[PDB]
Order: sequence, then structure tokens, then C-alpha cells
Amino acid sequence: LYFQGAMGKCQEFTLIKIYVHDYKEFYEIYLRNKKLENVNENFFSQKKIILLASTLKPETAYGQNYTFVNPGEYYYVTLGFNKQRLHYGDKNYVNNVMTRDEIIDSCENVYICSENSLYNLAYQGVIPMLSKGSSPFSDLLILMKIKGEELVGLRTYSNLSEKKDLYILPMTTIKMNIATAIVPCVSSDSADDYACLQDIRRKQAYYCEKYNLKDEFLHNESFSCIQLPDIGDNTGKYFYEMEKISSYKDAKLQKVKETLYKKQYFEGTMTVEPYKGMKIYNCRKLVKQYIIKNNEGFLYSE
Repeated sequence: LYFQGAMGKCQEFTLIKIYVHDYKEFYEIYLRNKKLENVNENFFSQKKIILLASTLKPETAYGQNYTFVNPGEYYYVTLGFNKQRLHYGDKNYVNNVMTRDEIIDSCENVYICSENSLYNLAYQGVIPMLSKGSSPFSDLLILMKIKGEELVGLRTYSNLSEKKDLYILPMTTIKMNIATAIVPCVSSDSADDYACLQDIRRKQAYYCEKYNLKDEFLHNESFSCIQLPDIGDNTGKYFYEMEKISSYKDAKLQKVKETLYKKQYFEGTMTVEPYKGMKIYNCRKLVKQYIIKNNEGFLYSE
């Protein structure tokens, strides 16, 4: 199993907070998908609504121009904490067992993420577990369950990106059994991200009828965070062209990504301050320290 060209098995993921810009645009989606009580407009106004995006390349987050979900598959909406809460108590694992009401008080953030991640997130203290004190079995508080389709086109930002008008775009090759299954799009420094964007632009028309997207939302710049020795920056682009990729489904792409991930990791250098000219492995660590220190994300293992 691979993620962004690397073996998923081996590393910590970095989860980055991708904020919804307008809670009403999210609330609309909630009302429509309710059809298929105190969870009001007023509830979503008092909470930050966050997609937990997963990445093994947090050094490229400056270059985030979109955010990818799988449109065919289901995502889960829950309540969790702003910083990891490491209550142990009676148990050896982390467990913030709360009632429906206690959860609604203590959780300032509405998180959106894959089914795969939930129990992992709960055991790493990011979300509470639900209880009425009458079952030994675990439970989570799920506000809703929606297909990634429904999220597409939502205006979103991160606090690490250069630009703040990032949109949710559809990627069908996202794997629902790898971390949160929401991934930053960085089309400058990822061949897979560049290829997905090209397809979507190449079919402006199709994607705009099927989803809630507009032509004008589909041309955001992605600042290129990584240089290679003789290639220069914009490596996502350069390897897409040199390996004649025609589609983000091209079966050939899986190995391009792997070749790119490694070449960046050992031979690449950083293009942004305060990391200019640094090696990826040194910068990556600094960015994760920054992300954790400012509560813009979480460390995540599964």
C-alpha cells in the first residue's frame, strides 16, 4: 500500500486542518443530506468545521491549491478536540469517554474524515468516544455520513497555504483504507495532483454539470515548494510531461509518484522561507513541529 509515492506502512502521517470558509455553505449540505434536531445553523456557527487532510509531504503545504476527496465513497462527520487530549485514567489506551451532551460542550471542532481514521483518531486523543455508561463496547458520535460528492466545490482554507480560496475537488483514486482519505492537492510538487487537475480542467464542462463547480474556481496557482538539481522547481509538472501521462488513472502513474517522492526526498531542496535551500528531510521535521506547536494539525499513525 502506497500514499503519495511512499510506503504507507512506515511513517507518521501529518494531519492538516482544512477549514470550511462559510458554515452556511456546509449547513446547506447538512440539511439536504439530513432528509436521506438541536444540530442547527446556530450549532455550526459556534464550531470550526474542519476536514482532516492527511499528508506525508507537509513541506509542500505552502503550495496547497485544492483539497481532494473521493466522490464515490462515504466520509464521516464528528466532533473532536482542537489539541490532542491524552486522558488515560482507568485504562492503558487513551479514552475520552463522554456523553452526547459532554461531547457537544467540550468539542469546538467539527471534523470530517474517513471511517478508517475514526477509531485511530479516538485512540490518539483527537476525538472523544460516546457513552451512556451502559455498554462496555465503544461508540462514536457521528453527526452525519455523506459521499465526497457532496463536499465537492466547498470553499476551504488552511492556515499554511499561500492562497486561502481552496476548493474541494474530486479524486477517484484516493484509497479509503489509508489515513483520513482527504489529501491536500499540491499540483506544483506532485505528479498525481497535477494530473488530476489537468483532467478536471480538460473537462471543465463535465465536472461543472456533475458537481457544484465553476470554470473560474479551477485555475488556482500552486506555489512550487521544491527544486531538483537540474530540473528546477515545478517537478509535478516536469515528470507528468516527461513520462507522457494522459490521465490521473494512467496505471503508469503509480511508479512515477514513487520515483518522484524519493527523488524529492534525497535530492530536492526547498524554495520557501524560512526553509530556503534546505533538504526535504530537515524541513519536513521543522514544518511538523510548526504544525503541532500552532495547533494546525496532528501526528497520526495507523
